[PDB]
Amino acid sequence: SMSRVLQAEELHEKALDPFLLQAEFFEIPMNFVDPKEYDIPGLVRKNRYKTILPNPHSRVCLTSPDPDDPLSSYINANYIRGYGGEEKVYIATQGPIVSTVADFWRMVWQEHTPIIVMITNIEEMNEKCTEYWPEEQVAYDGVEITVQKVIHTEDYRLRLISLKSGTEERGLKHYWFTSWPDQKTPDRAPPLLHLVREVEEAAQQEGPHCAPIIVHCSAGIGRTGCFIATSICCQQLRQEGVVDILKTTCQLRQDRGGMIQTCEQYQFVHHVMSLYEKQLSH
Repeated sequence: SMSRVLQAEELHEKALDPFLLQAEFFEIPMNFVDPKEYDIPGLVRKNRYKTILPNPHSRVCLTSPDPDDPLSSYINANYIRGYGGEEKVYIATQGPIVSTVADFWRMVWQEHTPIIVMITNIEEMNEKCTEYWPEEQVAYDGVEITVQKVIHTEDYRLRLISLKSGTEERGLKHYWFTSWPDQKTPDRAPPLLHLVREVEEAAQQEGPHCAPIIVHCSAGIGRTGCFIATSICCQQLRQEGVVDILKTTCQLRQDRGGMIQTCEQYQFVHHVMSLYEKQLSH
């Protein structure tokens, strides 16, 4: 872990120095997995991008439908540590593809996941995230998924969902964020900060030892890493009076290679934290 602790003043200027940001950012190792770490015929069919693989130490393993088949148990997903190193606060995962939608819902059920955060624009529902929820009701390898209600806000749609399986019913909140920016300029920061704050409140409503929150768009690393890094640093700012975006990004990369994929994404986290520091100081 590298570290660069930013106090208010330094955070605002840092966010506005793209030359220093890219210097810092491209020193951080990607920690991508060697594909020759998964010798598994057909694995590529389960992967949206053939060279974005889950690091093995942190990867989510499915215990269905056949735990004894290494392909049946594979999903492109990693457990992600939260603020302060807490284990399994999030799962970062690719947007499901046609052949992994049942696997995704299998992981939701197996992990008791209470919240999903989807950061894929309405425009990008082609080959970036396969619609994986129903209009009302659907079922996958044992799990009845029902959309009970759709709450529209300015920058996300929240689906309240029930999952029936045998005699168990569970709730699920699906946050579909709709305001991911093309240009990562500061005027695009407030909706992301809003989404982070709403999800944290939802997560705390689950009580002690919240099960993992699933976050995704397409590859499970870039926008996903921004959202988790921003969540982590918001806690850090509230708790410590500083942010350490570099150390947080390093933590994330240890959990899953490529987390926060582009320098524009890295600067955007800085804009968002700069905005929040300002909000807190007034």
